[PDB]
Amino acid sequence: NQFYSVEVGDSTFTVLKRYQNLKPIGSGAQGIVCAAYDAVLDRNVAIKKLSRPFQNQTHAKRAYRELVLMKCVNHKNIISLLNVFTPQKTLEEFQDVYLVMELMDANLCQVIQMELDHERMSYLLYQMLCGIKHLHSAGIIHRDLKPSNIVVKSDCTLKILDFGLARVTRYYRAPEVILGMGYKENVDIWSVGCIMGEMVRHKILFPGRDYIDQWNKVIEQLGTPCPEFMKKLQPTVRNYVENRPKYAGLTFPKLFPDSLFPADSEHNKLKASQARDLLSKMLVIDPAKRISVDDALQHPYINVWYDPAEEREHTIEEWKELIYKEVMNS
Ligand SMILES: Fc1cc(-c2cc[nH]/c(=N/c3ccc(-n4cnc(N5CCOCC5)n4)cc3)n2)cc(N2CCOCC2)c1
Repeated sequence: NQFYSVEVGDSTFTVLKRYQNLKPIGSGAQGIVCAAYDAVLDRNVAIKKLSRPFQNQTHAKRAYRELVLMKCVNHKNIISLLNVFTPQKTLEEFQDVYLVMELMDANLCQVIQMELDHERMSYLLYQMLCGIKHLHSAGIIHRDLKPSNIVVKSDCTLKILDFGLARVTRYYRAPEVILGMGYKENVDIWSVGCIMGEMVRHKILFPGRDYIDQWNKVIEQLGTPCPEFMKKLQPTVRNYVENRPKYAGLTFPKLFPDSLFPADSEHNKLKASQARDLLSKMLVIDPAKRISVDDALQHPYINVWYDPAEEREHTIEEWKELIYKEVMNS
């Protein structure tokens, strides 16, 4: 009797009666996420349904990670779980997991549409780098950060929704992932560069129409990479890059003109310089040349926010056991 059902999108959410007035908030790769109101806590929450997460390896490792690491990757800038629950009575009938989170006012897509403000942008970027620093400290390298999986409250507080990849749309993925040529921690830095440049441009930086067109749209802008970057590409992929035309790219001033930034001040003039110098350090193809999370936090555009104070594979059935026992703990 504790549960009721409601249509959400193309699906059915079955949730505890404390959650009321379910309104679609958006959708993603675990489908619809609903806003609701929590009567027992008297606030708004966001509810996401994992439909058969144990169904295959990739769904299962993702749900399982999300469920365990939410208990130890505590963060100021990482969203938190208020509640996890299934409407099913036993392991045998177990099907779906519902993840309940604090409700945030918008995603970054919505904030990118706004006019360029230097205090807002450096604040947001600071929080993002910090959230990511903490992801790394806990052994999590995300690899999939995009405006749609970062959310912000109305006072510009920011939280990363999820933990990303395991281990068409590649607009924000790093050159080292596209090419499947191995990665280190500064892979997340590239996604922060794409996001910051989009705040300046109000247009997707690398808006590819295919896996191939994505790579050109990146080389057309930043220029072709060096010989040392190349020699590290797995032999099939090495030929497609090396054998293309050489592209020269554009200077960061011509990638992000003066006309995109506020002005008629020396503050604004300094800030524009700082923004572009950070852009030029994040938006670098070769991961060996790309600024790290720590140096990005010390960057003069960002450091004004500093505050003295601060793998195994399993059976379907074993995954179901694992996930189910995690749901029965809190
Ligand atoms: F206006 C808004 C307020 C809030 C909001 C506020 C609080 N918590 C919250 N919880 C959320 C929201 C969304 C997601 N995911 C969305 N996509 C995925 N994927 C797809 C690919 O990668 C794997 C999982 N998770 C997860 C938790 N969402 C959320 C948005 N959208 C709604 C969802 O989409 C973009 C943000 C808009």
